[PDB]
Amino acid sequence: ATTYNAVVSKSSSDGKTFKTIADAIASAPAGSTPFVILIKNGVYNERLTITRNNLHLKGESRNGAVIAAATAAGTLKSDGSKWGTAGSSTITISAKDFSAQSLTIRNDFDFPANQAKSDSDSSKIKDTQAVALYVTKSGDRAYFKDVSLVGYQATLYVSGGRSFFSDCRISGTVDFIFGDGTALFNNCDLVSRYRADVKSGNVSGYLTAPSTNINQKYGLVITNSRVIRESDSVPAKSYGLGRPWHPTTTFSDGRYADPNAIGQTVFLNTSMDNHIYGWDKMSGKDKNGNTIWFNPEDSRFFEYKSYGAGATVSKDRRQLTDAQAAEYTQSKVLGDWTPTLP
Ligand SMILES: COC(=O)[C@H]1O[C@H](O[C@@H]2[C@H](O)[C@@H](O)[C@H](O[C@@H]3[C@H](O)[C@@H](O)[C@@H](O[C@@H]4[C@H](O)[C@@H](O)[C@@H](O[C@@H]5[C@H](O)[C@@H](O)[C@@H](O[C@@H]6[C@H](O)[C@@H](O)[C@@H](O)O[C@@H]6C(=O)OC)O[C@@H]5C(=O)O)O[C@@H]4C(=O)O)O[C@@H]3C(=O)O)O[C@@H]2C(=O)O)[C@H](O)[C@@H](O)[C@H]1O
Repeated sequence: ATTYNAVVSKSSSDGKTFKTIADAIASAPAGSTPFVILIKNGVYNERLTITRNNLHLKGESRNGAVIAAATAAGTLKSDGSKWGTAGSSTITISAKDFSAQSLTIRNDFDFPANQAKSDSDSSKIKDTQAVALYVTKSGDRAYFKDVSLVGYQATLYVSGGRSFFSDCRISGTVDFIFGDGTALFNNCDLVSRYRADVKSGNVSGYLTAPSTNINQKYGLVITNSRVIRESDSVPAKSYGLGRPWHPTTTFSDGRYADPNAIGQTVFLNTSMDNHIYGWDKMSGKDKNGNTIWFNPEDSRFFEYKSYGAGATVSKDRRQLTDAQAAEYTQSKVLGDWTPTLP
């Protein structure tokens, strides 16, 4: 028995429906009773911020129900200020017990077109992060099933509590799954995209950039998934599995890269094509303003039973034991939360 509180559609011949997703979400009564919105096929050019608990979106199909907007971190607002990375997100989840099912969420910032612009072009953006989906510090228990997330740099920003991604597609280039959240991915395709602007022999991107606090048990956990190249033009050994993001953070003694953001990315039973070379380092600014490098060997970067041509076992790619792997079950990673759909 499944019923919808609101329906969104492009058609006026459809009937008693909302024309925008934002209107349907806003129509929800104040409170925390479940509110479920059906979104009929179409491309909805909208930016959304979810602040109501227990809100659920269901698209007609992943292929055909699309929420999309184009915003880069370096895109300017009316007051002349930049949106910033967090501010660039197409969808922002700042509530508990959110779910989205059978829909695509895109940031349509045309990264390749931007990079192709002449260096003297004033419209060429340097701050090229363009987030599709952002789960904030206020988000916990966010569930995404049969969802496609589209972007280049910084596609998925997972902060705050626990999120679960199931039967998913996520595409991107540089740090396309990043943040300090507990984010579990099961049976998703992680799609590394072609970079026309990267020279032969240089790195095209990094799947993950975790900023997991050292005291937090789980960061980014990827299980039973596929790490795939977008095309045969994506070179061998062009993508890192992860690099350690130590976010610029305001402390009592200044603003600098967080020393305690010692990120975790763990891959279990995941296929990898040969575009994967292994893990990588990442730079930030220290308390004195100097460049500081954070190394993968000092980070919580692990694999368990990877397979496919990108799945090499060396001293630079630490492996879990069977006993250690058992600590990364859904039950342990998500704790007392069982992700459920309405
Ligand atoms: C607690 O107090 C309150 O109650 C306040 O609440 C409100 O505030 C909001 C918000 O809720 C709050 O969290 C926040 O704060 C600051 C900051 O203002 C904000 O800009 C944001 O920053 C993120 C990130 O945390 C930063 O580290 C930094 O990250 C950059 C870069 O943007 C990011 O993409 C990445 O880039 C790497 C690499 O470094 C780069 O070279 C390139 O290669 O790309 C890489 C990549 O793509 O990786 C993903 O890392 C960079 C870095 O410097 O490390 O900027 C980010 C951004 O711009 O979004 O979050 C900060 C935080 O620490 O929380 O403040 C806001 C606000 O005030 O607007 C109320 O509004 C307020 O009044 C209070 O009441």
